[PDB]
Amino acid sequence: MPVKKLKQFLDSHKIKYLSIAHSPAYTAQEIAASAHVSGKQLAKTVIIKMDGRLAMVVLPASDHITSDLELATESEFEGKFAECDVGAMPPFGNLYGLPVLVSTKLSAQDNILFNAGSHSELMQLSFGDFEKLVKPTLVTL
Amino acid sequence: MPVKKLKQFLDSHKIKYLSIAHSPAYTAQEIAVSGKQLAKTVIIKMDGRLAMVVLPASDHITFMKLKEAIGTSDLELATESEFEGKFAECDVGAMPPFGNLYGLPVLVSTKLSAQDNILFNAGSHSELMQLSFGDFEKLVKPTLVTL
Repeated sequence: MPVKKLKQFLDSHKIKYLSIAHSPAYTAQEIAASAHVSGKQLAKTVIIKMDGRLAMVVLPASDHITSDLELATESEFEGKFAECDVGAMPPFGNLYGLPVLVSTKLSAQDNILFNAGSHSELMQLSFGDFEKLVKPTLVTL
Repeated sequence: MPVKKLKQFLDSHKIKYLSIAHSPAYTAQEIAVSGKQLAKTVIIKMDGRLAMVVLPASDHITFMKLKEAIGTSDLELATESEFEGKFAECDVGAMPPFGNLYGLPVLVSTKLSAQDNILFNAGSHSELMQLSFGDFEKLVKPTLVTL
């Protein structure tokens, strides 16, 4: 399970992170709207193929995305983690040997907030801690 | 478990609520949520009956204030064995303010009714729950008191 693995990873590194679980009465849209109204940027992860190799692109949920670039199929990566909902993959590509590309729109913020296993379960940690742990390549998108 | 019972109760009522859990790397000091008025539950005995007083965590109950609010002099703080100790998985001082689920009358400080949300410890000091004060008041039907 990527979430249990993630928490075990962050705990071993003594990371201060929050887990925000929304009740089932909340829709995914209400969650994204609440984060926005709060002045928070909700980050989303998209799986790409860069020169034929799997990578993660991390960018604001409200935004959209070498010349050898294509989106990965669910069976190529996301589908391999069944307990983790499609679109709720945490941006910790390092745990699976995937390079991580992060939007500079996200690096401007004090924290990074993202879905963890489902659209209802969020996780937040400082961008500085995320950047030190993951070592992503920052990209302008 | 009071927390699982509360979530089952709120879900059946289609309530929008958040659960905020702090990783073990967090100290109690860095956990301590400023600006937003954290609510705490205190168990009292009113005329020999167990009741809940819900007020800001920075506030304290006094006998003169509860007596003026309730109208009775038979007031005392409950022992842990009288209520909180009966729920071992739920830490002392982290009891959610849903006294209605246990037949306890709930008394809520007017300082909390001024806020859009109610935020409280839920089972531990590292785990918080938040829902609108309006939803809480409609579900619990507390008596609003000046403390």
